[PDB]
Amino acid sequence: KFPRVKNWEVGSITYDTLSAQAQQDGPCTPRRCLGSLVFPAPEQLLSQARDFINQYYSSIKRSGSQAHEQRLQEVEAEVAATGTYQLRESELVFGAKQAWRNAPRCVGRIQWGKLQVFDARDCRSAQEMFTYICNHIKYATNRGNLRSAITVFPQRCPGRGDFRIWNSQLVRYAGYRQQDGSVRGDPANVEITELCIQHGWTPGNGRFDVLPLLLQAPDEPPELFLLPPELVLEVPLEHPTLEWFAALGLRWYALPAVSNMLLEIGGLEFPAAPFSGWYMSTEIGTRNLCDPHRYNILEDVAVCMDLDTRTTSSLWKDKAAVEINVAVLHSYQLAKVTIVDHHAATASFMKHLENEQKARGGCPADWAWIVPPISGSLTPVFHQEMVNYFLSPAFRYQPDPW
Amino acid sequence: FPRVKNWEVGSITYDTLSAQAQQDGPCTPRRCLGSLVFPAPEQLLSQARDFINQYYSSIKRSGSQAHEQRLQEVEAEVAATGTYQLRESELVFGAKQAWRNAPRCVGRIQWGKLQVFDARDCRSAQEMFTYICNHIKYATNRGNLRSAITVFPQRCPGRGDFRIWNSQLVRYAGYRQQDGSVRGDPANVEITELCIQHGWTPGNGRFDVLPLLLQAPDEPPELFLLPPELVLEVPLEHPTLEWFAALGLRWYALPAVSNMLLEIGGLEFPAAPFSGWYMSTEIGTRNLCDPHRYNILEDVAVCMDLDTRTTSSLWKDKAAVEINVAVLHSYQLAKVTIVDHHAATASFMKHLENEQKARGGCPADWAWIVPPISGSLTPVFHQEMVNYFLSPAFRYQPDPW
Ligand code: HEM
Ligand code: HEM
Ligand SMILES: Cc1cc(N)nc(COC[C@H]2C[C@H](OCc3cc(C)cc(N)n3)CN2)c1
Ligand SMILES: Cc1cc(N)nc(COC[C@H]2C[C@H](OCc3cc(C)cc(N)n3)CN2)c1
Ligand SMILES: C[C@H](O)[C@H](O)[C@H]1CNc2nc(N)[nH]c(=O)c2N1
Ligand SMILES: C[C@H](O)[C@H](O)[C@H]1CNc2nc(N)[nH]c(=O)c2N1
Ligand SMILES: [Gd]
Ligand SMILES: [Gd]
Ligand SMILES: [Zn+2]
Repeated sequence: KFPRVKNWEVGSITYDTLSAQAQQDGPCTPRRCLGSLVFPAPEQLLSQARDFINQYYSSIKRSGSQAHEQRLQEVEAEVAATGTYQLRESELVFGAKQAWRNAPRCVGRIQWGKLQVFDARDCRSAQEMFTYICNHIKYATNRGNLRSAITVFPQRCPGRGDFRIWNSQLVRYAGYRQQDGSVRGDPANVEITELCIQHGWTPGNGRFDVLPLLLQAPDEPPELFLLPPELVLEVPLEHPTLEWFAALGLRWYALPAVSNMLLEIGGLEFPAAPFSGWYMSTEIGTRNLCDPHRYNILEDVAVCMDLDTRTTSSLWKDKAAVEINVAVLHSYQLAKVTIVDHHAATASFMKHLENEQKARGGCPADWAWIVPPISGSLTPVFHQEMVNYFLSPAFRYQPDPW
Repeated sequence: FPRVKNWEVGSITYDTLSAQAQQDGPCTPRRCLGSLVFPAPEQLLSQARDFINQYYSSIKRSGSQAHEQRLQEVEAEVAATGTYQLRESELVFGAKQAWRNAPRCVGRIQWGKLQVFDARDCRSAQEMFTYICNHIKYATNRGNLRSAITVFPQRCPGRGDFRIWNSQLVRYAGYRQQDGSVRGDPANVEITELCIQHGWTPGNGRFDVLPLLLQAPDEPPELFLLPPELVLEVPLEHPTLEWFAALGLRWYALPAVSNMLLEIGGLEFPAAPFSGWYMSTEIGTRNLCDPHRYNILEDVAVCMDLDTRTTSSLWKDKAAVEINVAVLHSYQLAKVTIVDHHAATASFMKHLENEQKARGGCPADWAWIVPPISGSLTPVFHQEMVNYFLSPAFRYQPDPW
């Protein structure tokens, strides 16, 4: 009845029984698989709330207690009287951690139980959002000894617009579109760059200009806030044996902080809830720096390495990409900023899968996202079959607010 | 119709071909199982008609006299015999379509170029061996590899199937050691032991070519030795690392899959071995570096003087790249056809474009199409794909033992 899941390296087999509890539908059908696609009332709120409250009381081993029953009744009553309900602080903490644990595209989930949760549900203005965000960044960065964290802004509520952070991450480099169609800086950020400019930002003209934040309080247009440079820790990139590499003037920032996803807990929705961890080196060295549609540095690095770029069979692309990844790891370690390589990260994810099989009888995982973008089959996750499904609490994509 | 996006270029297509998917896959709206390796006259006539209609459409003769005549011919045969026979032209079309339809094959730009050998008259395992040797000779062509398939008689009621027991025509022996380890290729321990059970005298090397176990209908399989002159191999050397050659690594020229079933118009061919040429990552990354295959990555890293005591030195990645370099260099030096993963994936992108115009889409399995090293350095990583089953097709089937 349950999907049989094999590891091909070791030959071990498990059944994913957790998948039977999937709470929402994905995009696949028996006729065709769409797994590779990036982006494919009171009664329902009450059912989701009860399920969540049940999750919480199981988690602390107090299922069936007087406390468990009291909370179920209180939530049902609150929904009946007000159309919604409020989480207790302990439930919010549990819910944020479960959403991380449930995230099928995250390879760093061995860390799921260690998350600092900042409660910003009393926030009242964009100015105050900025205060909460600056404190999050300071805490999470911790002078380079990075700590995972999430700040939760007020939930969606009838009669009131949402809190939103327009930027996709708290730290993003500007992308300035040029006349020929080319881009100076990060091509991923052309749209948000133009929005900042539309909203009164005086642009720079470098390749690594840190963008301001556009923060939206309910029923207000977004407001522009500049991050203090002392707050945004960055790492200049150099290579331990290719001395010219430093002359490329590349850098990246310490803190990956996703700020445009929706956090869903017990039927409640938090459209502003930025979360941060630390980088896996391939995100920077392979994707951000080597994607043709990002900084696209591969050929210039290969030429400086004096590789033969005239034919593909010399594997110049592969050689240059490996050395760029070496530079990222070396540079972050030199700067004493937490980073994890893809071998260490995937090994820890295998341990997570093992832990979760025992704890819950399975683990939702998106193979295409878990396997790293270089050296895929050299990592244990390549050889591991995975089952992808949606559990709640969850982090979800949402439409851009403009 | 699914909207399909390329993230490198931002281009969008719609796969209208997927709406024609015959067979169901393993996914449901509740959970995706896309990463898993292995998830009556009336029915036969329905598949036969669909196939005949497909063929006549392909040659621009739908509704012609010839089309209606063929449909009547097939109906009469099934009514009389319970089955039917393909014309040779239909067999060729069907085999090419099965390749074209294979979602896991990155080499499909070549689909229209396939030599089809008709061995449907085959009677004995001895004759099966002769056909197989002729296939190997033609396909190998002194290193200038040519894609080919040999089709043995179709499955029929009250008669056993022809089967090739070996998973490929060329396989290296895997010998179980007393401590439980393997000498040679661990992928082939089972078939090696079966060969031994059937009277093969084993060697004790790391690259011993296995004999063939060939099964004629209702007979036990018979052992056949491939003449060594028929099996082209390439010793591996590296262009700049002079010690690499001393490792004594080698691989064979011809990837020839022999355990899959070919399905065409409801007819089933349980023995229909097919061959092309290698993409270098198959040998250099998977066959030589998989921990459950030859597992030589750390040996190479030792020889390269790499720091194997921290993962962050990326010693694994560096050793793997040089092994792939050695494969490409060695095959090119030996004048044996090979394609690197960059060239192959670029040609596949061209194939997707051709198929969008021709058929309105292309079934493709992303996890298999993206190469096992340097995935995102290839264009296919950034291409969304839709996976579904079309017929004619190559299918997995149970081992005959
Ligand atoms: C602690 C170290 C962490 C590491 C090493 C890590 C690693 C990763 C990586 C490599 C990705 C793929 C990102 C991409 O390719 O764009 C990812 C995605 C993701 N991570 Fe983690 N992560 C960490 C912490 C966290 C935390 C603290 C959370 C939430 C509380 C989280 C939730 C997610 C989610 C929801 C995604 C999917 C994002 C998307 O779909 O665009 N991660 N993570
Ligand atoms: C001509 C050059 C060819 C190249 C470069 C090529 C490339 C590949 C590669 C890299 C794979 C993945 C195999 C693996 O990872 O084990 C594959 C699979 C496959 N190929 Fe092709 N191929 C070629 C020719 C052919 C031909 C002639 C046929 C059939 C007529 C074919 C049918 C298939 C099928 C059915 C699979 C899936 C096998 C499976 O599921 O195990 N290929 N091909
Ligand atoms: C928490 C965390 C830790 C860590 N090591 N890495 C991350 C990176 O997450 C970045 C997430 C955000 C984008 O998703 C949204 C998005 C938007 C667009 C326009 C394209 C796209 N592919 N994806 C891509 N990956 C997040
Ligand atoms: C025709 C052809 C051309 C080319 N370049 N490469 C090939 C390689 O096909 C080899 C086939 C044998 C395995 O069959 C699937 C399989 C079988 C088994 C027992 C395990 C596994 N993980 N995967 C994987 N691909 C075939
Ligand atoms: C089309 C394909 O799904 C897309 O390129 C995915 C592939 N896997 C990925 N995996 C991760 N971790 N991050 C990504 O952005 C992507 N992109
Ligand atoms: C579990 C996973 O599906 C399995 O390891 C797949 C991944 N992708 C692959 N891709 C190819 N081309 N060949 C393979 O054998 C595999 N193995
Ligand atoms: Gd140097
Ligand atoms: Gd030495
Ligand atoms: Zn699927």
